[PDB]
Formats: sequence, structure tokens, C-alpha cells
Amino acid sequence: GFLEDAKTDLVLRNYYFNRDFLVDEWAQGFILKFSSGYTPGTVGVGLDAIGLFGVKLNSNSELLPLHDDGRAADNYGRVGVAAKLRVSASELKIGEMLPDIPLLRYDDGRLLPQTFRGFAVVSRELPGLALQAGRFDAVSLRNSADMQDLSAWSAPTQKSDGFNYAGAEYRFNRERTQLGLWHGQLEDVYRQSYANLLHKQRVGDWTLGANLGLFVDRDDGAARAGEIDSHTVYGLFSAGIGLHTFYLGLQKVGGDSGWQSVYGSSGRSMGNDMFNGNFTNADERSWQVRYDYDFVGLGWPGLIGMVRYGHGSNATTKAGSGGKEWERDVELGYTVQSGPLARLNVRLNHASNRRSFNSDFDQTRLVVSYPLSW
Ligand SMILES: COc1cc(C(=O)[O-])ccc1O
Ligand SMILES: COc1cc(C(=O)[O-])ccc1O
Repeated sequence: GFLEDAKTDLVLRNYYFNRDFLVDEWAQGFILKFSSGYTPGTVGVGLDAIGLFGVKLNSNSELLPLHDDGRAADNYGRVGVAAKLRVSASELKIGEMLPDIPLLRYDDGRLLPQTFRGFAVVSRELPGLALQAGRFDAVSLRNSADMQDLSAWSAPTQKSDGFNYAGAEYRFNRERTQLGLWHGQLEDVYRQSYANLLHKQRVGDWTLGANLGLFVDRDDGAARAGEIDSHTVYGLFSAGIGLHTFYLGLQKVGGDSGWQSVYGSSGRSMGNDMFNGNFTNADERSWQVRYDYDFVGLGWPGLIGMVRYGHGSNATTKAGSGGKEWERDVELGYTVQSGPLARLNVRLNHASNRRSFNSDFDQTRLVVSYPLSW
């Protein structure tokens, strides 16, 4: 039922951000999600809403929008609604939403999430197979209260009438393997095709995983961001045992151009994605090593750590070719497991970025999040 199965989730997010090239930002966010149930019947009808509000505290960062003078706003926010309609094992949503698909990953790396306006269909009528398609015609950046036309990261000022997509994922092999094929079009800017293989296999105490991906990009229509021809391949491999996980990522961009994506979106579909980049400059070859540990092994349940290092070379940028870069990320995340503060999450992380072709910097973040649900 519409009211029966309705859930309300509120996240309080206190976010401290520092980048030393020392510049600083501190802010408080509120993210309110109201998700109804569905009316009973052949066509079920529902409504989702999202409320976003951020407040500047005394002190990228992209935590808050900037005034024209370059001064961060005191506060910002917006409210979005989406209607939902369900039939059998298929759903259509229309309005404002948070798309999380391989060709369009909504960003939530700062204070409030990026949202999009459009429609999205997910259909699971045949066992193991999920079909998706949709179109988004406006976007609100993570650091903006407003909606604007979409554009590509490679030319953020060149606007498009919208982003269309369709894709399929098939999961099989006792749920261990998944294949994905996706096609997207940012109208008059670029078209992108993507294939993905996910696989996991247990060898004794080890869990071995692979995430292989291939993107192929070209300009579309009027080609407002210029001519584009790119392909990007990555393989991200994991080996887990007990409380430990090890990763090796390998990636290469080829062709005339870098890898394409929608401006403001997250780079997290890419194998070597890290906090401050994903090594997708034209021609760039990169590798990554990563280690994760679950500190329950030291009597600290709820504490998890990650360290990762990535290096890229052969990078072509406007300035020149043969560019090199590296990033090192470290994170400790703690989630309170029990007591009055249960579910409270504290994440502390640090990134160091060095680039032969751009500015070097270190970055420190502390994010304290508390979820309430009723
Ligand atoms: C628009 O409101 C919502 C959107 C979403 C989303 O798209 O995932 C989730 C919960 C919401 O309350
Ligand atoms: C000269 O600047 C850099 C060089 C390298 C390298 O040689 O691996 C890496 C990152 C850099 O920022």
C-alpha cells in the first residue's frame, strides 16, 4: 500500500574538506528521502520525494555553490519528486531521481547528491535479465540548487538537449557472473557503448573477482564538444581472504580522445577510479594496487580501512603528451555497531595527487553521517 509500505530516511551529513596545494570548507547537509509504497492492483502507483539542504559553517570544495564574486553561499537546497508506476516486474519512474547506471553514475562525493530530471524504466520480466532505458533532460550538480542542461566533462559549457540510454544485464552461473551491454547518447555531444563482465569464484578460502569493462566513445550529432573518438578498457581484479582484500587494476585509454561522461557525474564505473580522478586522459595507461582490511580482526567491529595507489603515464592533454600522474588514497571508516549512537558513521580520508600536467595537492576529509529512518 501507498502509506503502508512508505519509508522515510533522513541523513545528517557533517562534512569537513581541506585541500593543500591551504584552503578549507565546512558544511552541514540534510538529505531527506520519502519513498511511498505502491497502490495495489495491476498498475501500482507511487511517489518518491527528495529534499536537500546544505548550510555553510565557518572556515572544490564544491560543498556549496559560489556567488559570482567567488564567495560560497550561506545555504542552498531543493526538493524533487518522482512518480512511479509498476506493472508485473517492470517499473517506470518520471521526475527527479538519482540514476546509478554504468553510463551515468550520480555523484554523491560532497555535501548533497547530484540529481537528474527525466524518466527511467527497469524491466525484469525474464529470469536473470534486467533491461533498462531512459532519458534525462536536466541535471542539478552536487554543488548547485538549480537544474541545468546536461553537458560532457570534456566540454562542460557545451549544452545538450538530453541523455538517452538503454542497457541489459544478465546474471547467471549461480549468481557468480554477470554480463552487461549498454548504449548511451548525450545528444549532439557524444555516444558511448559499454560492455562489462563481472565474475567471482571461490577457490578454497579465497574469493577471486574480476570486473572487466570496455567503453567506446564517438561524437554525436552536431558534435558540440568537438570530434571525439576514444576507447577505454579496464580490468579490476580482486583477491579476498578472511578479513583482507587485495586489488590490482589495469586500464588503457586509446584513440584521439579521453573517456566521455556527463559533467558533474561520478567516474566510479571506471576500473581505476579514485577520490580525485580515474586516469582517463587520452592515451593514458594506468595501474592501481589496493588493500582493504576489516578491523573486526583487532576487536574493532565496524571499523574498516582502505589504502590504494594509482599511477598513470602516456597522458595526452591540451598542454602536451607523455603526461604522468599518481594518486594515493587512505581511508578509515567507522560505523557505530550498537548503543545510542548506532549507525553513526565517521569517515576520515586523505588523498595525495601529483600530476606532471596539472596542479599537485593533498586533500583531507572528515565526514560524519547519521541516518534516521521511520
Ligand atoms: C525522488 O526521491 C527519491 C529518489 C530516489 C532515487 O532515485 O534513488 C530514492 C529515494 C527518493 O525519495
Ligand atoms: C613530474 O611529475 C610527475 C612525475 C611522475 C612520474 O615520473 O612517475 C608522476 C607524477 C608526477 O606529478
